[PDB]
Amino acid sequence: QFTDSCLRCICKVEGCDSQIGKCGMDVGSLSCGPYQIKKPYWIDCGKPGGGYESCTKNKACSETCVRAYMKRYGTFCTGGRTPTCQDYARIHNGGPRGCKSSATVGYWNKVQKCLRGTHHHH
Amino acid sequence: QFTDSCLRCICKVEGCDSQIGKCGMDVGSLSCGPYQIKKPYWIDCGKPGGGYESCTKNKACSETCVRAYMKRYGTFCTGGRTPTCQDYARIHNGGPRGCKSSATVGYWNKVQKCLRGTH
Ligand code: NA
Ligand code: NA
Ligand code: NA
Repeated sequence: QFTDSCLRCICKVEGCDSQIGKCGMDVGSLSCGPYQIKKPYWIDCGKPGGGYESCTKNKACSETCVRAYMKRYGTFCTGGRTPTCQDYARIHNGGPRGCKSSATVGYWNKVQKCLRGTHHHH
Repeated sequence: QFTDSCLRCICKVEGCDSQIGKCGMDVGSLSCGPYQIKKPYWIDCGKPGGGYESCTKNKACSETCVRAYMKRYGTFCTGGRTPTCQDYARIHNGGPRGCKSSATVGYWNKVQKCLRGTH
């Protein structure tokens, strides 16, 4: 399963509560809210809520989206393998192929640091 | 992407190599070859090869057809969402709207068992 702990650590890496209500530009695209979701991701997760920005600025709608995204793409990305949080986090960062991409490994390392509590600061 | 694993499991569910060179009726109309392709599907994939049966009886020409059909119809069927193998398999069985049909759910269940090794 895609667990709440996995989801929370993805949130922390992306910025989480400090980004509620907020958008910025990333690589030419608007990216909004605690999970830093771009419009293609919101389309891919099934367009929850009332619209792109209104959903993705909001924590609850963003979480609905992320969970739907992981259900839709997890086993797709892995090629039928049971996915783990490593897969889900790498999918979040890199898209539906992200679990296989070298581009998402550093992102996973940040999520894993959160999950495993390493070099933790107050 | 439409992957080779997805293509292979579609092939297996349809009968695959046992159907090379063969046609038969399939829910009311002719289907041919390892992927059980009907003539409207062969038109919709761009009429590859020399003709309907001559292409679709053959594994390689059938695969050209299937690959073109998935590219043509995948994101159309999903309404702009990145397609998965579930979408592609369901499009194969049910046409350009197959990814959102009922009627294609049992077909996916069979393909999924192939992909997960359960089956
Ligand atoms: Na934060
Ligand atoms: Na991102
Ligand atoms: Na069929």
